Amino acid sequence: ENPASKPTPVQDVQGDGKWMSLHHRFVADSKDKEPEVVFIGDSLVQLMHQCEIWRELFSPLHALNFGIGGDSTQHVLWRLENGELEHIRPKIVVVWVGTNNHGHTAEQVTGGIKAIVQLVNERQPQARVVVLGLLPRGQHPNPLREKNRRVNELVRAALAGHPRAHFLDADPGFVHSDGTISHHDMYDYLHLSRLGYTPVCRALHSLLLRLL
Amino acid sequence: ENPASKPTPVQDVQGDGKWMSLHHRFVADSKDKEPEVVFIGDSLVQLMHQCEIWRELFSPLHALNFGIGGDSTQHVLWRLENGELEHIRPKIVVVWVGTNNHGHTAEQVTGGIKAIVQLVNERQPQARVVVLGLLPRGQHPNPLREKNRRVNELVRAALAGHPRAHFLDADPGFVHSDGTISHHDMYDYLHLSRLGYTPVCRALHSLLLRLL
Repeated sequence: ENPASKPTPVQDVQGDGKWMSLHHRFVADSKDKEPEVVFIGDSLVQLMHQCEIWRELFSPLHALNFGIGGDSTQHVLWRLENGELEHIRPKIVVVWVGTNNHGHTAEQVTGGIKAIVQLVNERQPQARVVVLGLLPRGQHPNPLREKNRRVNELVRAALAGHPRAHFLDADPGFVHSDGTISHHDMYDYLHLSRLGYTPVCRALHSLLLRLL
Repeated sequence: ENPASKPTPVQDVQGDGKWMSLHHRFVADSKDKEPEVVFIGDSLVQLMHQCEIWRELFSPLHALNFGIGGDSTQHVLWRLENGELEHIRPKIVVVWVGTNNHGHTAEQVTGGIKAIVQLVNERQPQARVVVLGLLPRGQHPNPLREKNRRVNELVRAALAGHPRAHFLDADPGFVHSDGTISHHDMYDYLHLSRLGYTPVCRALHSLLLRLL
């Protein structure tokens, strides 16, 4: 099987159960709330809630944020199949995941993203799906930049025929002309600072407002 | 050997070199700046820069923040031995690390923390050292809470005889009476929200101001 599309939870190898606690909180959120937009993905989604304001942009759209740091595509797929899409009927589901899929080829990661879009199209067929491109990472040129670019080319080609599936390249140009990423935009060359989040969130908010 | 006290870098198994890029940025920071306080540890240190304001409290003390998400004690020890203490002469070094030392016993983690204090006492003998207790984690009672408590008891006993070594329990009581941690304080039951950071930062700032 493609490991990126075989749904599985993140196994607890530490002992505090925190990943399942997070998923269960999100299942209870979907049980108790009626969002128009649900966001799901990895830390780039999760820390937007905190580390961008979120409140200025996305709160007024009636949104839930199911980002979890460290998730790969198959973990997001499992969470969507195991309660986080129940009891709700969102207009838009925003997906941002794949940069953590270490050991999967770009084609495998793309298959994971396609499986997520297909699951959302089955369980929540009224919703449009937005998929964000994977951002560049690392301070200098490196294989994960090339991998993430290739995922983005394959995902964009896969969604091009798909009316209510929308690919969004939210990258304002974080890789400069000298090949570097600034720590002012990504403090550890992966995770966005508040400054890094501003252009990303504005691009995503403009698209969401269009679609809504 | 105790693996917690054997200095080693975090090996890059992903391919973007981001951990070494972070360490090299901190080495360049120590080369170019003259801090009075340097903070080093794991994400609980790192995200205080962002996710608490930091600017209100710690910026005026002339501080560098060398936190890196995911580091264990042996990684902080290696970074301190491999350039992050050069060219500087701080008054205080703040250490907060050990919650990520999975697979090490509490006694081993305590040995890692003692090795960090000893290295700082050799390389920067004028500095006082502040060690923060490891915080509770997980939504409900679990073995890592007990482990972290035991580390804190052993570290506090180790530092008690040590004039300019200071143990700080910065926990305002995150574990409630029903055994839970709220996601309002730790959004993923490990990492602090802005709200979680407030009491921690105030306790640490009060001690730093005393000592300074």
